[PDB]
Amino acid sequence: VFKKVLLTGTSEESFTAAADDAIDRAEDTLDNVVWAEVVDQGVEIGAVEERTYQTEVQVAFELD
Amino acid sequence: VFKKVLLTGTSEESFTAAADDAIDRAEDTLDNVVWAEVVDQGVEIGAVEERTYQTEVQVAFELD
Amino acid sequence: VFKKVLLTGTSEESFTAAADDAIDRAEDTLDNVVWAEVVDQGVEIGAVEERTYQTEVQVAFELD
Amino acid sequence: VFKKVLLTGTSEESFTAAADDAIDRAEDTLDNVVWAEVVDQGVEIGAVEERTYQTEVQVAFELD
Amino acid sequence: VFKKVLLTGTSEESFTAAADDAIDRAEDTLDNVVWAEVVDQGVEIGAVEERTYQTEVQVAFELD
Amino acid sequence: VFKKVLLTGTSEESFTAAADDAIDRAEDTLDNVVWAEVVDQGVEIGAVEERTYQTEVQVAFELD
Amino acid sequence: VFKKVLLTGTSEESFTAAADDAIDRAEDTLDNVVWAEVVDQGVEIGAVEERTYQTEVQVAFELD
Amino acid sequence: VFKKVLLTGTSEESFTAAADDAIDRAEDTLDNVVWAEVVDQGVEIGAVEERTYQTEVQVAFELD
Amino acid sequence: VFKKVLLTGTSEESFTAAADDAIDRAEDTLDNVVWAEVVDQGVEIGAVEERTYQTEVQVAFELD
Amino acid sequence: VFKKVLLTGTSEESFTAAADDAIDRAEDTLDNVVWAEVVDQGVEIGAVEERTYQTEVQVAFELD
Amino acid sequence: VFKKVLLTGTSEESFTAAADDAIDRAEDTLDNVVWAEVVDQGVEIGAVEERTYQTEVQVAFELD
Amino acid sequence: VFKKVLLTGTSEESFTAAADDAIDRAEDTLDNVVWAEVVDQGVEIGAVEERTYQTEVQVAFELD
Ligand SMILES: Cc1cc2nc3c(=O)[nH]c(=O)nc-3n(C[C@H](O)[C@H](O)[C@H](O)CO)c2cc1C
Ligand SMILES: Cc1cc2nc3c(=O)[nH]c(=O)nc-3n(C[C@H](O)[C@H](O)[C@H](O)CO)c2cc1C
Ligand SMILES: Cc1cc2nc3c(=O)[nH]c(=O)nc-3n(C[C@H](O)[C@H](O)[C@H](O)CO)c2cc1C
Ligand SMILES: Cc1cc2nc3c(=O)[nH]c(=O)nc-3n(C[C@H](O)[C@H](O)[C@H](O)CO)c2cc1C
Ligand SMILES: Cc1cc2nc3c(=O)[nH]c(=O)nc-3n(C[C@H](O)[C@H](O)[C@H](O)CO)c2cc1C
Ligand SMILES: Cc1cc2nc3c(=O)[nH]c(=O)nc-3n(C[C@H](O)[C@H](O)[C@H](O)CO)c2cc1C
Ligand SMILES: Cc1cc2nc3c(=O)[nH]c(=O)nc-3n(C[C@H](O)[C@H](O)[C@H](O)CO)c2cc1C
Ligand SMILES: Cc1cc2nc3c(=O)[nH]c(=O)nc-3n(C[C@H](O)[C@H](O)[C@H](O)CO)c2cc1C
Ligand SMILES: Cc1cc2nc3c(=O)[nH]c(=O)nc-3n(C[C@H](O)[C@H](O)[C@H](O)CO)c2cc1C
Ligand SMILES: Cc1cc2nc3c(=O)[nH]c(=O)nc-3n(C[C@H](O)[C@H](O)[C@H](O)CO)c2cc1C
Ligand SMILES: Cc1cc2nc3c(=O)[nH]c(=O)nc-3n(C[C@H](O)[C@H](O)[C@H](O)CO)c2cc1C
Ligand SMILES: Cc1cc2nc3c(=O)[nH]c(=O)nc-3n(C[C@H](O)[C@H](O)[C@H](O)CO)c2cc1C
Ligand SMILES: [Cl-]
Ligand SMILES: [Cl-]
Ligand SMILES: [Cl-]
Ligand SMILES: [Cl-]
Ligand SMILES: [Mg+2]
Ligand SMILES: [Mg+2]
Ligand SMILES: [Mg+2]
Ligand SMILES: [Mg+2]
Ligand SMILES: [Mg+2]
Ligand SMILES: [Mg+2]
Ligand SMILES: [Mg+2]
Ligand SMILES: [Mg+2]
Ligand SMILES: [Mg+2]
Ligand SMILES: [Mg+2]
Ligand SMILES: [Mg+2]
Ligand SMILES: [Mg+2]
Ligand SMILES: [Mg+2]
Ligand SMILES: [Mg+2]
Ligand SMILES: [Mg+2]
Ligand SMILES: [Mg+2]
Ligand SMILES: [Mg+2]
Ligand SMILES: [Mg+2]
Ligand SMILES: [Mg+2]
Ligand SMILES: [Mg+2]
Ligand SMILES: [Mg+2]
Ligand SMILES: [Mg+2]
Ligand SMILES: [Mg+2]
Ligand SMILES: [Mg+2]
Ligand code: NA
Ligand code: NA
Ligand code: NA
Ligand code: NA
Repeated sequence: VFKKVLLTGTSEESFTAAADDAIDRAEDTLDNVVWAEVVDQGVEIGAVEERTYQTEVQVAFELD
Repeated sequence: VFKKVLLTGTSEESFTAAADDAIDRAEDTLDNVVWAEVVDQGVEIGAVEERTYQTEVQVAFELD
Repeated sequence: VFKKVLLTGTSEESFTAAADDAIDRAEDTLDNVVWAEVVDQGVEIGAVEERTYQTEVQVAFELD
Repeated sequence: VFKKVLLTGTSEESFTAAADDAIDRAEDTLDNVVWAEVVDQGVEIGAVEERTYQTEVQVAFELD
Repeated sequence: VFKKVLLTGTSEESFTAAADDAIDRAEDTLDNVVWAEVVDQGVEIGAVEERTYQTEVQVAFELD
Repeated sequence: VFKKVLLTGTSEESFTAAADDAIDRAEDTLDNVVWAEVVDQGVEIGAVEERTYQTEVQVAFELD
Repeated sequence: VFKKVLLTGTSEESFTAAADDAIDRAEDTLDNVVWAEVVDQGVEIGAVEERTYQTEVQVAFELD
Repeated sequence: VFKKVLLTGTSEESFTAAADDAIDRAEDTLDNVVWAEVVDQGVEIGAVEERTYQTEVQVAFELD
Repeated sequence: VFKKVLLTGTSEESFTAAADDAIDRAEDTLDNVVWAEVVDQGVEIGAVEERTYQTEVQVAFELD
Repeated sequence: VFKKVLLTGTSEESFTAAADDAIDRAEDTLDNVVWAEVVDQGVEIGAVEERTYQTEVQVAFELD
Repeated sequence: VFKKVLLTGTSEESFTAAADDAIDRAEDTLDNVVWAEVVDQGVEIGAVEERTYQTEVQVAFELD
Repeated sequence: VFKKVLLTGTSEESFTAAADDAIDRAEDTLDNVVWAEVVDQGVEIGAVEERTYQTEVQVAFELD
């Protein structure tokens, strides 16, 4: 059985790096992280000093 | 990093109050609840005494 | 077996009341109305005296 | 010909009132506003004192 | 309030049995599992000895 | 001209058998049933003794 | 209250004429037909002598 | 950079002519109109003397 | 078994004729073309002398 | 690089067996078939002696 | 009230840089640009010397 | 007439480079490659030494 958690990563550099940010967090806390699916991308502009790229991913991990 | 939990709130009054019901529950258990996105709405009719409005939300919270 | 009918309710007050308007009509004519799923919402503005909220629902009823 | 503008209204009270907030703004600036279609709903939680309901609408107006 | 978890069940027999595999896991760990909604189906072919059917479900459970 | 009715079939055995349950009902009441399209699948768990698979279909029939 | 019926019209000439074919049928049988929304288009090729254009519409009519 | 405007064209003749009606309007007011994408089609029936076909398009134009 | 190919037909006349253009091409090269499903429509404007209607279809053909 | 082909399998028994029918065909003709994603399911009723279940899959295979 | 404009940015380098190109244009002409949502990505290949990445964004700005 | 092939490119560097990987393959084998549309993005994590970014594209090429 796989389970997915819905995470939004952020980066001041790129959408790829924002996806990595989410996956990094998942790997900090979860065992057996196997894949991620991108479900949304966006950019935070008018509440931050530097534009912040965001990539939202379903991160899948194998249970047990 | 943000994480989302997929919650269905209920209310005998309105779709807005049903969204609040879910958000209330998220705030009981989670720190740093930041926003919610409505993903579905519905009404339970033939198993309840009063119609029950339901609003399903992705509730986003900031990790750490 | 459940069957759904696709109804648009209207209200001069709210999207919740517009959903109720559709469900009310379904219950006038159908037995065993069990639930409704919201599939669209809108507002009629420039053909009415008062703005009219509309909520379109699939209203499910149990056959037999 | 109709044209649509994509507006997000806000309210501290309800999703209906948030839709009205967008439509109100459209009517301030545009002639011949005819209808609105709801395309998203959400709630701002962790940057505001009171939860703020948001309803995003395509607001249609007749050209000429 | 209902909460949903996004689980992918697997089976070497059928899509139905794969849905059951996910639901079985949810019932092992959660109280008050009430329904599941199928959100994706697929088949693993070229990393397994036998084709493996997969059914991804949102499994809903009642909180409290 | 074809018309479609939106039916949810149920089965304690499989998603295929649940689709058949809906189609069976359509054929009881309608002439010239020609095809069905699956539009949703789900499982009822916590209100039934045995898990109940559900398959929702648009069932198309030829008018006249 | 509006209700919609899901009809597929056909024509050997065009997608517009196929939409009209469905609407024509709705007007034969229903009072107060108000609008139609196109939801699918297709072409039947290898079971007919002439290609047959099909347009599927939700046809809305006002109840009462 | 391209920008899109969301326009609904109308015609008493066809969906193609309705798309042209929107594009015609865009070309009256905008420079560098490059393409259009159809996003919806419909038919106005019970407020007009003749059925009116509607085609909604995103009309893209090049900025600068 | 059916297979589909994803083709975009073009026409200076209509969306119907653009669908036919794709189907014509499929029939030139494939045996047992059975149906087509429209998946997108658009108009090329600012790289052509005459507006060019486009209809993208999945064209289904029976294998063997 | 992976490539996908869009195949509809058929079976007089089940949606699972219909998916297998498509995958079987892909494996007859292609090397390195790795997975399939279900994209549609349906049932042929009024042109066949026995109901025929259909499962449409994107079948992915590794190039080279 | 927020309003969104639908812009396609381009870059010969990356999808991130293409999103920035659109946002840059929005900030040239609009006050109070707050966020962007990615709605499509693509690549222009056979009309340009170098591949051109494109990212289409809804760019949101606060009115007043 | 344009035809599209559905390709998934991979890269250990970025989603942009993964799109290029698919397009590169298309250009190796096909004449008149004109554009690509991104339809999915993902990351392979727990079967590879380095995370592998994937971008799935419909790659369009002009026939004849
Ligand atoms: C992808 C994305 C979507 C957003 N959507 C909204 C929104 O719908 N409403 C909102 O108030 N702020 C939204 N924001 C945040 C906004 O830019 C700003 O930080 C808030 O307005 C602060 O209250 C969004 C930010 C991002 C990156
Ligand atoms: C939005 C919504 C969707 C529902 N969908 C289903 C369904 O697909 N099948 C079902 O058995 N009950 C469904 N129900 C519950 C139904 O109204 C009733 O309580 C059940 O039939 C009890 O078994 C739904 C209820 C709501 C509020
Ligand atoms: C949600 C909604 C969508 C509508 N869409 C359309 C449309 O696409 N075309 C149209 O002519 N009128 C539309 N109308 C009706 C419009 O406001 C007006 O009453 C008509 O233009 C009368 O011919 C719509 C009304 C609502 C509430
Ligand atoms: C519907 C909605 C969606 C939002 N989405 C995002 C988002 O994707 N990323 C984000 O940083 N903030 C988002 N926000 C704003 C968030 O709540 C907070 O104000 C920001 O994090 C401030 O930077 C959203 C707010 C709303 C109401
Ligand atoms: C429904 C489904 C979707 C899949 N999608 C992908 C994918 O997008 N990329 C991938 O590398 N592997 C995918 N795989 C796994 C693939 O079959 C194989 O196990 C991997 O390529 C191993 O690295 C998928 C498997 C299934 C069952
Ligand atoms: C596919 C499916 C979806 C359902 N969705 C809901 C729902 O959204 N809300 C709800 O109260 N019950 C729902 N139910 C019914 C639920 O399992 C239980 O019978 C009800 O909670 C009884 O009130 C659903 C059942 C099925 C099979
Ligand atoms: C838009 C459209 C979709 C169709 N889809 C299917 C299908 O999924 N399976 C099928 O057997 N026939 C389908 N047909 C019918 C097909 O062309 C042929 O008449 C049947 O194969 C006869 O059994 C479709 C026809 C049209 C016009
Ligand atoms: C595509 C389309 C969609 C429409 N949707 C609606 C609607 O949702 N509600 C409505 O009141 N009128 C709608 N109308 C207008 C309707 O036919 C009639 O003109 C209005 O009811 C006048 O108030 C629509 C018209 C078209 C062409
Ligand atoms: C339906 C449709 C969609 C198009 N989308 C794009 C696009 O996203 N980007 C683009 O550069 N050109 C696009 N074009 C082509 C555009 O009109 C023009 O020919 C190109 O800009 C040439 O580089 C599109 C054309 C059509 C018909
Ligand atoms: C999933 C599915 C979808 C279909 N859709 C259509 C359709 O849209 N139009 C049609 O004429 N036949 C359709 N058919 C075929 C239909 O049942 C019958 O064989 C044809 O009407 C023969 O011309 C479909 C069959 C299946 C299995
Ligand atoms: C994302 C994207 C989508 C496009 N879609 C189309 C299309 O549907 N039809 C078309 O003629 N050109 C399209 N083009 C443009 C195409 O590559 C080429 O420039 C045109 O064919 C010039 O007429 C597209 C370009 C891009 C980047
Ligand atoms: C975007 C993406 C989606 C995937 N989906 C699945 C899946 O649904 N099931 C699966 O078994 N593996 C999937 N995989 C592959 C998975 O990470 C691992 O390689 C396989 O589990 C090997 O059997 C996917 C990989 C990617 C990159
Ligand atoms: Cl989710
Ligand atoms: Cl329907
Ligand atoms: Cl495809
Ligand atoms: Cl838009
Ligand atoms: Mg930096
Ligand atoms: Mg988002
Ligand atoms: Mg009360
Ligand atoms: Mg739901
Ligand atoms: Mg009042
Ligand atoms: Mg509507
Ligand atoms: Mg207040
Ligand atoms: Mg939104
Ligand atoms: Mg076995
Ligand atoms: Mg999946
Ligand atoms: Mg049994
Ligand atoms: Mg359902
Ligand atoms: Mg003729
Ligand atoms: Mg169809
Ligand atoms: Mg005329
Ligand atoms: Mg519309
Ligand atoms: Mg001509
Ligand atoms: Mg397209
Ligand atoms: Mg048999
Ligand atoms: Mg299909
Ligand atoms: Mg360069
Ligand atoms: Mg695009
Ligand atoms: Mg490297
Ligand atoms: Mg994918
Ligand atoms: Na989730
Ligand atoms: Na219906
Ligand atoms: Na817009
Ligand atoms: Na394809």
